[PDB]
Amino acid sequence: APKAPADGLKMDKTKQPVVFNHSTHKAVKCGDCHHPVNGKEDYQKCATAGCHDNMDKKDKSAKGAYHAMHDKGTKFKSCVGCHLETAGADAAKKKELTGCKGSKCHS
Ligand code: HEM
Ligand code: HEM
Ligand code: HEM
Ligand code: HEM
Repeated sequence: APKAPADGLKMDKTKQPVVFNHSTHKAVKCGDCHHPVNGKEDYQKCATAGCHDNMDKKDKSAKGAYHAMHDKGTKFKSCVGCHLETAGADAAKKKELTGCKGSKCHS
């Protein structure tokens, strides 16, 4: 089995880098994030060539990196999509977990 890496991982393909902590996500199954591709959970970096390697933040294809982290209605819950469900009607949690600035993802 692949092992979860250390906390403090920087996602840094963009000018708005974000820190990802596996430990705060330990209740989520690994494969919900490292989702199947060709029938096998894929543990490569999300923006690997052929994966979410389209760095145009308006792209909505399966290659759009922004889309994969921010949008609702995706085949796997995105970072923002899952956080919206988690926050519910709690506006303070919405700001913390889904805000575009001054949130836990973006300062
Ligand atoms: C579940 C226990 C689980 C495992 C196992 C796992 C592994 C894993 C690895 C090996 C990496 C490093 C990939 C690399 O080669 O750099 C990695 C990175 C990320 N993970 Fe993960 N991961 C597990 C669980 C989860 C869960 C539940 C999520 C989503 C909430 C998640 C997400 C990520 C993200 C994002 C990264 C960074 C990838 C990037 O492109 O740098 N993981 N994980
Ligand atoms: C890295 C942890 C990672 C994330 C995050 C991620 C997200 C993601 C989402 C949210 C979707 C659905 C988008 C939609 O519009 O429905 C999605 C879809 C696909 N991904 Fe992905 N993905 C991550 C990692 C990887 C890796 C490493 C690859 C390439 C091997 C990859 C590829 C794809 C493909 C292809 C799709 C479409 C799959 C389908 O069943 O339709 N992703 N990803
Ligand atoms: C997608 C790569 C992704 C990111 C980025 C992300 C970030 C994140 C942060 C910054 C926190 C706050 C705690 C910390 O600093 O680690 C946080 C918290 C929760 N998340 Fe998350 N998260 C991403 C993805 C996902 C996905 C796909 C889910 C659900 C399927 C999810 C869930 C949660 C939950 C639950 C928490 C705790 C909420 C709380 O109130 O603290 N995240 N995430
Ligand atoms: C609020 C809906 C929101 C906005 C707007 C937003 C914007 C944003 C930008 C402009 C980028 C860079 C895109 C580029 O290629 O230039 C970016 C990148 C990431 N974001 Fe974001 N973002 C918003 C909210 C959130 C939230 C609440 C999270 C965490 C749950 C989050 C996550 C991410 C991640 C991950 C990236 C990629 C980081 C990297 O690889 O550099 N965003 N976002």
